[PDB]
Amino acid sequence: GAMNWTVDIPIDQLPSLPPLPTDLRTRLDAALAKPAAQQPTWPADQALAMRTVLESVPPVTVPSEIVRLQEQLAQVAKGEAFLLQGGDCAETFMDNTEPHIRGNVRALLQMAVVLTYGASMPVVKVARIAGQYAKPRSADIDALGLRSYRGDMINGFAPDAAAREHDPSRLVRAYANASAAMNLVRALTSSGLASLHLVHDWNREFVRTSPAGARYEALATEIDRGLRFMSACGVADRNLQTAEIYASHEALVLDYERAMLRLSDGDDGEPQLFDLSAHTVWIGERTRQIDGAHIAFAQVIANPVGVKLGPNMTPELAVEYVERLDPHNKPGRLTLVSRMGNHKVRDLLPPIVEKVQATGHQVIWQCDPMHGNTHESFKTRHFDRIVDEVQGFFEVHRALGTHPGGIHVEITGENVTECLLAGRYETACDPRLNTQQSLELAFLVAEMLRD
Amino acid sequence: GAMNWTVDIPIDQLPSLPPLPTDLRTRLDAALAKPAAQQPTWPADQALAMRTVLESVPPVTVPSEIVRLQEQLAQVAKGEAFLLQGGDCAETFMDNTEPHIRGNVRALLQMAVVLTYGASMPVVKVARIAGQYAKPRSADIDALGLRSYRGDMINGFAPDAAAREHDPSRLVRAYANASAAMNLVRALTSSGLASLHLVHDWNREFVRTSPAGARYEALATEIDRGLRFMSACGVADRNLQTAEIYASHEALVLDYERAMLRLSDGDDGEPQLFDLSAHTVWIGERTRQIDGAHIAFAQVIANPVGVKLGPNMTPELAVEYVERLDPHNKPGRLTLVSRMGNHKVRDLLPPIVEKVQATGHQVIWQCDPMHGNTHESSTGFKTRHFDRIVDEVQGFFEVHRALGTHPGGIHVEITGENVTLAGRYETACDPRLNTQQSLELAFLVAEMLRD
Ligand SMILES: [Mn+2]
Ligand SMILES: [Mn+2]
Repeated sequence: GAMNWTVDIPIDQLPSLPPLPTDLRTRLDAALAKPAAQQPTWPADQALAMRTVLESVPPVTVPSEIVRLQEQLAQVAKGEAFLLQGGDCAETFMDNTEPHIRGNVRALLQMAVVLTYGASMPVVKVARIAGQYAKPRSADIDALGLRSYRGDMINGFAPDAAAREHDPSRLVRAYANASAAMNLVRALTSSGLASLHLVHDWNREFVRTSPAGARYEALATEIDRGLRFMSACGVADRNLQTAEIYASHEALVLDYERAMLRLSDGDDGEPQLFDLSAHTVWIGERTRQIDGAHIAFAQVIANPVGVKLGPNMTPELAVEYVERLDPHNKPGRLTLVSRMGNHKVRDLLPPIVEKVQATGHQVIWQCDPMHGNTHESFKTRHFDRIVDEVQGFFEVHRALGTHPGGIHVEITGENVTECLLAGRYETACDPRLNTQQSLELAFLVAEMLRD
Repeated sequence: GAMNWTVDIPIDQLPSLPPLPTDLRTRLDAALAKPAAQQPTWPADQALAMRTVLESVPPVTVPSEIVRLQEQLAQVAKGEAFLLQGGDCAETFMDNTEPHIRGNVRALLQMAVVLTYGASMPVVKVARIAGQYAKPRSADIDALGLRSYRGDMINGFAPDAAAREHDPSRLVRAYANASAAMNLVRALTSSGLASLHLVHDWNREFVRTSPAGARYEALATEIDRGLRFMSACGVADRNLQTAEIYASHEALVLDYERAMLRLSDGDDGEPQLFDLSAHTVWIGERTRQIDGAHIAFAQVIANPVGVKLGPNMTPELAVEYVERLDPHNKPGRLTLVSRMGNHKVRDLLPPIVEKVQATGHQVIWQCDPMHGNTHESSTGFKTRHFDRIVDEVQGFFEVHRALGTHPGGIHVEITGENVTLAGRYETACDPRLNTQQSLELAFLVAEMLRD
């Protein structure tokens, strides 16, 4: 109650949920019985109580949006669209506010106009938002001797032991934060925030008040003339696609993902399991065990999925991911997310690309220039290394004649640090690019797209 | 806990955003110094703490949707559109589920297409949803000798004393539920659920399987032919609209409404206070004291508002509402909601309408045939006669026809489930018309609209 600073929710006399088709039950249980890395260590009975609450809430997303996303991603996979994915490294309940969310929505719309122009093709916009509340860790004890912070879905950022304990009630606070943020992203994307003219006036402000501004002025002016041309031709906002921003996060906490599963109706074909906590999810580098629960869970859901591929990836293993995760040969169903470091991508990526291409499957190739790039000191990342990874990624694909399909970026609408610091280091986890650096990267990637 | 079948969800105490401007807060404080009827009895310190939580959460609606609704309501006020408002008498946390929300959304869209055809003008769709969690009560002790149930925002439905205490942790729980429901209504209304052709196929199934189906066959077939005609003229899905369903509830719990106040960004007109817990709200019969806090709160917010007018209403008091609540003469800013009873509306409404018309202001005249037509059945249950409901609407139309004024809308309490007289009594409050009856009523009101 208010006196205890808690919301009390009775679980009993809640039930009556329709059973899954027998095969889906069997497969889902088989998937979840496999070993699972990076899971919270909280009690099974408390976890179950939280899942029962979540099994009956309104979903974050609906199946029809997910099949629409799959159709748009199929275009990307065929070389006819580009994927922009970006947002907070880790969302926090603390920053889950209208200014912060609007900041991320705007930054992503800004980047998308620039990339659409540079690419001369549609850009699919996927935010890391409305559920990016869990993060894997190498070590279970951090530099201070505390149990590691694993994101607000699991424990608290505060540096004391009680705050670090794994708290299954965070599954429910994660959901409430997620749907509040998704609700606002839907409102914002059908407001005037999404009109291209407005979005690009922001980019022109960036060009004035920026040290590298002169570098980007020509392209910003070219884009502005392209937009004014559109209107001169009689194209008004009403004659356009309303902005669609999709929600994604790493599918890490299987207690959360399984509780957000819903069965589709009879208007696809056969009923299918959709993870309705997001439109698309990805499986990270530490949870991608080929026979682990995460890959297997991914095989059971209908959502598009991604898999992060680090420097230790082989062509053979990459092909096994494709055959397990895209077994019906559905373009767009699978994204392979390269995160290799700028010093390694030119050498390690081509043989992987060649092998997968040879299978006849059409994956999206997406560059994650964040997580292969890092250095000692504050966790931080050089902008030039990030740019250079995306650059080498484009070189790999140009040489093979394959599609450089997208980028996956960690960013904020906030004027933060990390780009070389103590001034406003604000992240709950990894170094982002601030507003400015994100935008600068879009411009630079637009140039690689024109080339 | 484990012994209890209850889970306690901690409410995160998070950093506050900047406060609302001092001048608007000074105005609000003066308004809320007025006495307020029907308020929860929870302590001021708990109420304050809960409000503070809610001052920084993402809003449920945004200012631009509210100004859009205002524009569409101005059309209603001018006799060029029709207002449909409907949904649960009281939403509960327990029934705030995908199936129940989808069923109410469908019912409203179904009713809307029938009334649009009958009216030959646009219908504005306002759901009683995403916040209808508080009800007034005439006594504080119910028939079981317990403190009265006042809605899930205030206390619990369960017939036990602990549940009936007023706990302002329910403010936060209400917010999370409202957000999640609004999220789902946005998703549903840009899915194929919204498609006119799909919607009316439900209407045709209703005609096939209902008794007295043959009474509505002709209009249903007529409407079908109207849709096939527009499709034959090349009109496809995307030339129509996106379905817009707005959220409304009674502004009852001022701690909730005031915590949800936000300042607009000033990119439109100048910055002002909007209640972003909903698009529009109304003030009920028990809380409309001309000098009370509810009417004063309504003066300060930019949202469109309604006031329920019962049988004791005088033409002079009605004019006072117009002067307080539409001082600037903005058509459709105020809706006067007539709930007189079917035996009283023909006599009591005309002098109210005449006097208000004489002001020069353009209110929306909306008929609420529910809260004047309640009784209790011989077999215990609180009920309402369908025929009496129809006749009040009938009477409301006759008053407007005779005056040359616009019968502007209906306000109805309904569900998408097949509810009843002891078989399926499930409301938590007043007897909703079921799916079928609310639909049937739309057919009947369409015929009154054609006349
Ligand atoms: Mn990261
Ligand atoms: Mn009622």
